[PDB]
Amino acid sequence: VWKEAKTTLFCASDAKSYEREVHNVWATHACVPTDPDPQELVMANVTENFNMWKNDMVDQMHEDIISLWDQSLKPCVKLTGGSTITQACPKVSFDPIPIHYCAPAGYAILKCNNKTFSGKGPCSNVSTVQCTHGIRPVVSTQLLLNGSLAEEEIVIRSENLTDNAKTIIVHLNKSVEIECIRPGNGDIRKAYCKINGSEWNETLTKVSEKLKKTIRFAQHSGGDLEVTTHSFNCRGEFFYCNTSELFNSSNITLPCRIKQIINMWQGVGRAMYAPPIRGEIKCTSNITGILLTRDGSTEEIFRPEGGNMRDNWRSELYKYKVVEIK
Repeated sequence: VWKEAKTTLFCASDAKSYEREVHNVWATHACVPTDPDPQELVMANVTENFNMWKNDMVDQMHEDIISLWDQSLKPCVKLTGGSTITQACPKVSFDPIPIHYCAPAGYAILKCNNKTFSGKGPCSNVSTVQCTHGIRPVVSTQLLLNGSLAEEEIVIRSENLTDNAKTIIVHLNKSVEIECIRPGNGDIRKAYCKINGSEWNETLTKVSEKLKKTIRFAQHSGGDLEVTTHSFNCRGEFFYCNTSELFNSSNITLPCRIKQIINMWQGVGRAMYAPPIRGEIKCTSNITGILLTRDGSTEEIFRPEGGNMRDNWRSELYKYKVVEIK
């Protein structure tokens, strides 16, 4: 007998007590080494009701990473509301690392073995673990990076498809590489997003299938820049790649443009960071997940959305839930 209770979690990662990475410095300040000998137990004939949207593990990690950025990525001017603060703004290395989240002394986590889990509901094959797997803190909009591929057919997940206002998260059964560069030699704020087109006319051809009326794709309706485009951080620079060519009626490239005036995803307010450093700034990370929205005719319209950042973690913590072992 058990019960779905909530408590204070803790992180576990292959942190390093020397490196100058933003993560590898904080992820060793309030985090622990990854437990070398894992222990999973395959529960037979066991079913449990998971949920990713009303989950707390999401809100746990979401808050822990906001703290990370509010004490690492220091903006030259942090502006929120009336009051204002302006401090130092140096450039540091920036590459996300595996952050296993583990359960404290007295509790446990359940890892749904069922690969085709709908994100919210019963799990046919349930197992249990002590900690999560290698989870890289990917902060972005429209697209998800460096994540984990879906083992089975393309999986869709929603909180309430009754409402078209609730975001939709997608996983994939094969990865597609993205390449956003910044030539190391005029105009600094300019970038190029490269994608193998042949591996794209497949990985979206397959998507609209599981999506099955008729399917139509378009660019974001209209919101803040960070949402209506692809916002992500590369070595410390906030890239913004125009996703217009992807959603039209090979070797697909995109006109990305580095900014400094970002609209903070943490809460409210904007921030200005120091201009990009000279040199080829090309971050290469895999594509694993997608965030969209539904428009509320014979067609159904789907627009990419960055909305709340909590979904970006909800795509990696969906098959987990906290329980107090009786």
